[PDB]
Amino acid sequence: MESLTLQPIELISGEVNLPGSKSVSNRALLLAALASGTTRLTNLLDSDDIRHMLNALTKLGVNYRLSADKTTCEVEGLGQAFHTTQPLELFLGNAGTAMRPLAAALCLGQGDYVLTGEPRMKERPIGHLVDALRQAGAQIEYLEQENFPPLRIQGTGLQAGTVTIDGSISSQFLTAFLMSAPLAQGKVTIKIVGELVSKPYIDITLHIMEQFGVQVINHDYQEFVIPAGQSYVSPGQFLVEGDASSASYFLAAAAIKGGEVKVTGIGKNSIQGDIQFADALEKMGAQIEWGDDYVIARRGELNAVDLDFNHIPDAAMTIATTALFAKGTTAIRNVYNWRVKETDRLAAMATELRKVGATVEEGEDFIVITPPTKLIHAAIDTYDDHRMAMCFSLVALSDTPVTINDPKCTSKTFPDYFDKFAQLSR
Ligand SMILES: O=C(O)C1=C[C@@H](OP(=O)(O)O)[C@@H](O)[C@H](O)C1
Ligand SMILES: O=C(O)C[NH2+]CP(=O)(O)O
Ligand SMILES: [Cl-]
Ligand SMILES: [Cl-]
Ligand SMILES: [Cl-]
Ligand SMILES: [Cl-]
Ligand SMILES: [Mg+2]
Ligand SMILES: [Mg+2]
Ligand SMILES: [Mg+2]
Repeated sequence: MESLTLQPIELISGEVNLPGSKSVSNRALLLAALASGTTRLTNLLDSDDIRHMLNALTKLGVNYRLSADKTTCEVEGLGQAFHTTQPLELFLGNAGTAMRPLAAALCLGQGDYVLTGEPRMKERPIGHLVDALRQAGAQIEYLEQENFPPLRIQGTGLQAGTVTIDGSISSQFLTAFLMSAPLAQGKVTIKIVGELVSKPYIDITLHIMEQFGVQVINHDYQEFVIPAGQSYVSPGQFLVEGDASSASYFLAAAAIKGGEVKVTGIGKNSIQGDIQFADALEKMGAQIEWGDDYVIARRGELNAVDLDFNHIPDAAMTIATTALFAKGTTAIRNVYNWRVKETDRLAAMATELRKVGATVEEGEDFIVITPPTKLIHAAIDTYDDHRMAMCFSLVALSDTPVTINDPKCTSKTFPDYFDKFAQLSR
């Protein structure tokens, strides 16, 4: 076990050039592999989740070149589904954006695969996706527990026709099926049976699919039609947006202890839903300036809010620790799927927030946070969850230190987090 103790930080100010978006990166890499032509990606994220995708693509026979700095990557598209001739084991860490999309895509071609990862990934649901894939003819075996990885998949092709996807636990099941659908044997219709959470991530998927030359008919997020005969064609150059979830910590830091912070790589017209974290901060009293390729947060005040955060579940965690600095009791609602992510985040957040002095109601799908007058120095457990480390770093914006256990867990999406935070810490 390792730990990092951050002494109290008296002022936050500066600028951060954001790491690339994890969500965008993994979608673009998979579509680049399937597409015709070479995709020239820039601002790609270097993090564990991307590394696992890259490693899978290597095993799957994709030729690519990654720059020394790991942000520039040229991917030679296969122009078809994967075709492999020896059984492969794909270790996918705890990367949902690799596991879910690859579970679908590997059904399209020819080969034999075991999709696995870290212990926690074996405890994250995938049954809703498998059920839909099987409707379209897939051959998928649960190797351990029913409805969970690890999976054994044999390539079969996916049939034309109508399938049903439950959207209530993860949007990633729909994302995964959408991405594979153009390579099915004909027109695909996806009917949603179990209302959709994390809706903005579907918007990301559709947007990037269009960049790669594929049209999808979205009938009010309840039915999606993917017309027949389409193929992915590389857009050529592809710029990955900066990560809006990663930005949340620095915008919040300014809201708490600024000063002002400018983050670059996201702006008013970015596709990522998590830019909407800035709208929530603004409701708390931060001053927000929107640019085209930047967002600025400036200290104003911090008042508690009571909002539905289903649209921004990842950045919503940042509100939980920001709430420690707000006037009044904050409620973060409609975030059930916190429970099925890197850890059970509702349980973890409740435990750790109480350790720094907050009083907390942990609801089934919500959390209510009453800040302490005086923050307590605690050794925060991070649960193999990058965001627990990043959210709790903000505690040091008080007059009190915070100790972060296993600080390297930030590597899932943001290996250089602490250095960027330090840059701002005056
Ligand atoms: O599709 C995506 O890129 C993501 C979807 C979200 O998952 P859910 O749809 O399960 O909320 C989010 O938590 C994850 O970090 C990224
Ligand atoms: O990044 C996050 O906060 C949640 N990730 C879930 P995954 O991307 O592993 O499905
Ligand atoms: Cl920087
Ligand atoms: Cl309590
Ligand atoms: Cl409780
Ligand atoms: Cl402690
Ligand atoms: Mg289990
Ligand atoms: Mg109809
Ligand atoms: Mg205990």
